[PDB]
Amino acid sequence: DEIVISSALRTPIGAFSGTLKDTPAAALGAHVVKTLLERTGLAPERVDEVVMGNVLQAGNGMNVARQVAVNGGLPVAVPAHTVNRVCGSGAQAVVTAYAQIRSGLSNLVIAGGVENMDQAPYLMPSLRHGARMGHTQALDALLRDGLNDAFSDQHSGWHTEDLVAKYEVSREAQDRFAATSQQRFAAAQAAGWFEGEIVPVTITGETVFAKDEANRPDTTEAGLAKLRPAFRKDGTITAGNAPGLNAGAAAMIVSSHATATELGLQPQLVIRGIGVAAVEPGLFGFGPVPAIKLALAQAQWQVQDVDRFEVNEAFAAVGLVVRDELGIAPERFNVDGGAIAHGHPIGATGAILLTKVAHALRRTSERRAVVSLCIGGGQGIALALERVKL
Amino acid sequence: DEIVISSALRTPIGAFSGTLKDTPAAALGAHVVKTLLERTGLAPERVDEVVMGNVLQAGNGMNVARQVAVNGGLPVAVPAHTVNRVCGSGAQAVVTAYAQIRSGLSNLVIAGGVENMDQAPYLMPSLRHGARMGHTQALDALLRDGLNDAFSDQHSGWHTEDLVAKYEVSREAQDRFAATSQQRFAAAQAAGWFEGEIVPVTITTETVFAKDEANRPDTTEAGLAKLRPAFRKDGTITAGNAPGLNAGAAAMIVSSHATATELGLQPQLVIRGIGVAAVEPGLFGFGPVPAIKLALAQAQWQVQDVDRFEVNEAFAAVGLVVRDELGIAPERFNVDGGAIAHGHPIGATGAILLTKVAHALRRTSERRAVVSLCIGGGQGIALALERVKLA
Amino acid sequence: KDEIVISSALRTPIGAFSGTLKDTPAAALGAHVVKTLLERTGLAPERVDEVVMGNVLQAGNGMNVARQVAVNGGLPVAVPAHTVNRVCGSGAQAVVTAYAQIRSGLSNLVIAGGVENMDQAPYLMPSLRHGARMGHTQALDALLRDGLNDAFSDQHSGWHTEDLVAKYEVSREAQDRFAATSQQRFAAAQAAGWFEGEIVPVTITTGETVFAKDEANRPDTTEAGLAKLRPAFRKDGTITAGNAPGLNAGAAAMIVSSHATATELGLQPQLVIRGIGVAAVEPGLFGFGPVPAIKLALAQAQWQVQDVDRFEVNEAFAAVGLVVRDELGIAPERFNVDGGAIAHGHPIGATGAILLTKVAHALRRTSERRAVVSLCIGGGQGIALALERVKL
Amino acid sequence: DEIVISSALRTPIGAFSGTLKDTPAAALGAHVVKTLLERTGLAPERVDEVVMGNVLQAGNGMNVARQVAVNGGLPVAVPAHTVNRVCGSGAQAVVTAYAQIRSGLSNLVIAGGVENMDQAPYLMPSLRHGARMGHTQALDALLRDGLNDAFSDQHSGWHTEDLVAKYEVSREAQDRFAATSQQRFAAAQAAGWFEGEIVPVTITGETVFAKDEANRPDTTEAGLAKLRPAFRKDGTITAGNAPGLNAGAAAMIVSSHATATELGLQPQLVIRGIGVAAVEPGLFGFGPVPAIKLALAQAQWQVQDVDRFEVNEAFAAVGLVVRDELGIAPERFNVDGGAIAHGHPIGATGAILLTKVAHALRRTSERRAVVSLCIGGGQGIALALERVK
Ligand SMILES: C=CC#CC#C/C=C/C[C@@H](O)[C@@H](O)CCCCC(=O)O
Ligand SMILES: C=CC#CC#C/C=C/C[C@@H](O)[C@@H](O)CCCCC(=O)O
Ligand SMILES: C=CC#CC#C/C=C/C[C@@H](O)[C@@H](O)CCCCC(=O)O
Ligand SMILES: C=CC#CC#C/C=C/C[C@@H](O)[C@@H](O)CCCCC(=O)O
Repeated sequence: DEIVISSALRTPIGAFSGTLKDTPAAALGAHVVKTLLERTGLAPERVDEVVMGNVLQAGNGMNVARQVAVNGGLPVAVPAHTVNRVCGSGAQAVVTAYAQIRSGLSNLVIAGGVENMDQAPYLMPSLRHGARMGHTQALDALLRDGLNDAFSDQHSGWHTEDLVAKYEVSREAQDRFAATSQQRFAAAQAAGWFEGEIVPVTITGETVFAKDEANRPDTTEAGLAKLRPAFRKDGTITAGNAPGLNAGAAAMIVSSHATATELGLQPQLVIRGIGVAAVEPGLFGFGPVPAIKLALAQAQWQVQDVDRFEVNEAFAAVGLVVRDELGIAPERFNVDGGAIAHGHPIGATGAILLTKVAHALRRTSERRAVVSLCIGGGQGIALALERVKL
Repeated sequence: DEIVISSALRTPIGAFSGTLKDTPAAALGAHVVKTLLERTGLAPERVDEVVMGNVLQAGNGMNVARQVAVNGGLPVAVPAHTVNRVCGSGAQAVVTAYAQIRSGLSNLVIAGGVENMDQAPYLMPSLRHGARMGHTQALDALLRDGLNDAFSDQHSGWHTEDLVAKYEVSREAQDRFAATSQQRFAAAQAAGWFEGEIVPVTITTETVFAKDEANRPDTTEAGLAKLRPAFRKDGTITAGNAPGLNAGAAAMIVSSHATATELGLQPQLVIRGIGVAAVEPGLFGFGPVPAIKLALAQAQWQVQDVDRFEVNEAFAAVGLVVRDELGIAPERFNVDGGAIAHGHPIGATGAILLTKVAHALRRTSERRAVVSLCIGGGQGIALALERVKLA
Repeated sequence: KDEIVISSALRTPIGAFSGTLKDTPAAALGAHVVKTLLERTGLAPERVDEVVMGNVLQAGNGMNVARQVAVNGGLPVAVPAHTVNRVCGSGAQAVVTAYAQIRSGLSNLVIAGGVENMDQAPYLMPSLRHGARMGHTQALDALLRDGLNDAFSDQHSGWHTEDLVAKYEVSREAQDRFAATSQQRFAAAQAAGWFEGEIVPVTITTGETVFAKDEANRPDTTEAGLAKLRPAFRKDGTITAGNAPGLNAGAAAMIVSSHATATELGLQPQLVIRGIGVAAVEPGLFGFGPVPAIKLALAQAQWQVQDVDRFEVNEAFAAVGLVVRDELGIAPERFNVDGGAIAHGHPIGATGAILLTKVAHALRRTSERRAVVSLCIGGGQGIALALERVKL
Repeated sequence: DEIVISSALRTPIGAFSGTLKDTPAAALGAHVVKTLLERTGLAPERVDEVVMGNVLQAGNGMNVARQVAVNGGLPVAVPAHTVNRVCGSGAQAVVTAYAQIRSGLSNLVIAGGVENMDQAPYLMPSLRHGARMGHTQALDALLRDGLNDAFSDQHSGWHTEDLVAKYEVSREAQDRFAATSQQRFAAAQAAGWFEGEIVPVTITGETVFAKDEANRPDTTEAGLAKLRPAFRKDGTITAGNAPGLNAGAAAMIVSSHATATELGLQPQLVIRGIGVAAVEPGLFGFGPVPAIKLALAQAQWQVQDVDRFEVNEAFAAVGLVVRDELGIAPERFNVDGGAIAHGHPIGATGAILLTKVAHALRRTSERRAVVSLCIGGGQGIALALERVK
């Protein structure tokens, strides 16, 4: 009755206005699901549900998860639903799957997340019943539904300056963390460490998109020191110590260990612990701390027991606060780099981080990992994960 | 370890361009949650999660469920997430809660759904990177993300004409079903049968909105026969045998029976069975049939054992196909009327139907009910529900 | 006999903002006036050399509003047409344009007027062609961007008029008195039937409604009620929704020709154009524009202010009426005698043609001999015509 | 009492999404007016009026002509108004000036036209009072207010296929006319023949925009034969035998000959005749024919007396129909190329064609020219023009 992750796969991550700008989030997910089914040879009839994270659902059409399922080639008999816990959404899909299997509602779920920030439409709140007289606003949905706090209407980056102030996170420390994320990601990418987990996407000439494109390998802390604050005049957060506005998808099979063995799957990770926590919306970057403590308590693990922490780099400041609050060794925190380098396709990111850890533990023979994401609105999600031997 | 529903409550349902047109879906949910907490006296710290259904999330701001939780007065320590299984979303929130409790992730969840179709914005897909030259479309989000099939871009009502054709559902039968829904709802409303489940909403313009406003009590099958088809030239589906574009919210506590007793709650329903099924998108109206069979199989019930079926009236045609395919007695199908009368606020409707059944079984002493909804894209959700006696 | 005359001046009633004409394009209002003008005059359509129409909010009205007015008005496709824009002066400019075409030998007979429908002005999306890229973007109300906001400052005409108020020491109390008097004079004139002769009713299909009476006026207006209103354009201002006109819709048109041409074709001339003035001033003091324009028109006519029976000066704001009246020393009883735009409305591009129409009919009724029509113009201009009644 | 054109000047013409895409039409006009005043040394107080053509007025702000005048450095005492006779607008501004001078309203007018088709906004007709339910359209103003017929809502190019059908204008003839326009324009441009009339524009790095950019010198009849019809499935009109969606401005001084001499101006052209005509909207391409006949009748000229015709290339098909109906020698029709090559910035084009002819007659010592434009909605405008020594 161990719940395991099998066949975790992801697209490469697109840059803002980059290679995936014309490819809907649901099409990215459908491509990963189609590929997962063809590579595993899993009988499509054994899929009980598709669960997908997606934050910017505006204009994506009815129920993104059902589009991912049907356009991914699954039989129309497979149900599907879409979950939204903001940046946690792609990890939430896997927690949702775990709950459905443990509760007896499902035996096997395809879970993941999708996002395409270019494909987020503009919103016209006054178009239905009229603006009447005077200028009116068209809202960028990626700000209104994705990155701005629902209570303040301030950017997540504006709020994170209060986390920076509270934990005395220097500009210099943020830029060092960001430069290190770029350097670690570039070295891992050059070593071929992401080839196994990436499903190339054909863009119609045809272009094969096979490599993460959002990263800047030549980044130095000295170069980052030159950038202007992006969110407050006297701020520390810049375009260089924050991730971009990215596109991508990831998906994986969630089942009991027995079900995976029965159907000839090769489990990658066992879910040993799950944590979901919430904090003040204004201090959302702290969310992973209580979430990780809950996941570690379920797994009966100490911080010192964990080979690697994979914590989303929503901002360098959030990575530093979570790492230092929990006393995690810098060499065991975002070992192969994070979202500052590869990008943060909101609803997909949690599924991407699970995918990275599945493949990294197999490569390194590391035994124990934690995946965690901070969540706009003041939440955190964490999974404690153990490598399954072949 | 029985999973029970306590303190199910709902707003009245707003008409399109009606009383709730300026009240965001998240504010409707927050109002229900705030009221549920004050009436139950439930310690807010005992709420482990808020799960809310919402289909038209466009322009509602970051994570509707978290807005419902925080604006409902729950501590910032209570996590929240939003689910979307289209018309099933408000029932899905309760299934999600059940799964979290049975799997040990949660002990007590506030679950429900919210929708406001007036508040759905228009979408401009070409505004980010430009239309360049030539006219461009601004899409109505309630069609693009709610009512149009994602595969065909045809209205759910257009697709339902193929269900009508396949099951030979006459225009006359659809209009009789619709007139009966209006008549049953009007009589139940006049008897005061919805007063207990409704939390009035104060609209500052202040006026108190306390009564469902979308229904048409004077409806007759003869009157409905005069209406033009809404979705196809040779169609049977009209504005009169389909629900409106409505607004509302509903929420309830989901917990083990033991947890409910421990915290001084009065359980209304025990969840005896859950069914989630999927079919051809083009025949989505059939979805409740396999879903109901799954829920009844988990409950070890036969159709004839059930006191009332509460099946969403997405169209009169869908109600008739589901009722007649399962051989349900017409007097036990949507007993107090359905969405044709009271409205279909998409993401809230499943939570509203659970709320109606919770209060109807208490009033009637009926023991066994099924709530089911068809789902755009070809799905169905069903819960088999048993009345819990007063302690 | 080579004197230039106005014949058969006619107008629609003026619609309120979000009122009876909200679904009727400006070009359709003009077409309706032209159709009626042709049937009442019996003018052979082939004798029309050109149609000139004022229109300020051209956005979304389709190619060349004047040509739509002409063709939809039932004129042969052989009749040329063009649209002029001198903002609030546009409807009077069309008549000056006609005068210049006739005096220069380009035309013998012109149908001139103006059209506007402020409800029908669309919103503009400047960022939709090439994209907003990231972050919120503005949809502009065209009636502000192209009609009422100054092109240099982007401030409302009403914001700028507060500087005219300061310079000419125009009290809030004086503005509210002027506004109350405009409402009272217009309501009395309307009730007496004094606008029935000049108005062409419009049938609106909804059932059908016959729109036959100006609807934008507020006869119950009091100085006490006006004193309670908040300043509309500056927090410590004097200009309010009550001492300014609305956002209105309407059309007017008339025949311009030599007196000899009018007689030849069996038309009944109403007015002789005795003088024309077009002037410009500081954009921020545009309300003063009529003063130099009126002086130019009076100089051409060889008239003194005291020779003029009535001044018809557009009430863009009560403040503008007061400045023009008091600067020229005009008797209050001879200034906007039958009320003005504060009461009946200001359908921008039509207003100048409406004021010429009002004066044509008022001089006939009263046997007054001499009038001046003048309008202030956003961007700092003024237009004026000195007009003499033609005897029958 | 001869009415003359002096100091005709223009910007280079921008391509669609090209160098002028961020520069408002009124700013292009202001730049030409500022340069005209510096070069002539004309006392700004001697300008009685500014008249500007502009067709896509949507979003340009209150009264484009007044913005051109004030931003061009004219005193606030100079009145200004904007005219719209669609593609004829830039020539109409000069006719308007002529009428104001002959009627005694004005002694000296700055007249011209401005257009920037990139800068034309999208329109939302349903945003004021609401779309209520169901998808709604955002209209491209350049189609709604500029290029689509107001009666049919069909593109001018769609209507011109009926002119093509009526006059049996072959695809091959249209592509030959278009290739010849490109070849003639490229050769004239390379010879420096447009340098005198062009006022360069600096766009902020900086771009110094000094040369027309919309033309395609490598155009061949063989290449044009490969293009798909743009307006009808079995049509003849393509992106290659029609002009683009362009930006530019032109302006000139209009006055009596005596006034020009008095103020030390150098007259370029005398207006000898003016024609304004109208036809069935769908066959608007024919409009120049009756308009040219009116202008020639006022000038007491025959077609054979005219050294060059400058007729707007709204479509190759329109140029061919006008040329062949009037029996004009192909070597005397759009001699230095036309809008297919250099572009058609709607409201400016008529003023641009007057500017081209002013400078071409000075260079060639040709005596007599006609400028004419077809006009959407079924109109035509023509001026008969004589070189001043
Ligand atoms: C749900 C928790 C969260 C979050 C987040 C985040 C951070 C996004 C970074 C962005 O705001 C900007 O830095 C992107 C700058 C865009 C630069 C560009 O134009 O591509
Ligand atoms: C997710 C499954 C589903 C569904 C559904 C549905 C039915 C919606 C009915 C409405 O589309 C129609 O009644 C149109 C409403 C007309 C009201 C109006 O025009 O104001
Ligand atoms: C060309 C020169 C000029 C001018 C002018 C003007 C009009 C000012 C009044 C308007 O701006 C506003 O008061 C209209 C108020 C609208 C309120 C409403 O109808 O809801
Ligand atoms: C007022 C009379 C007229 C006219 C006209 C015209 C012709 C317009 C040509 C354009 O429609 C064509 O260039 C098609 C536009 C191609 C757009 C592009 O460059 O992508």
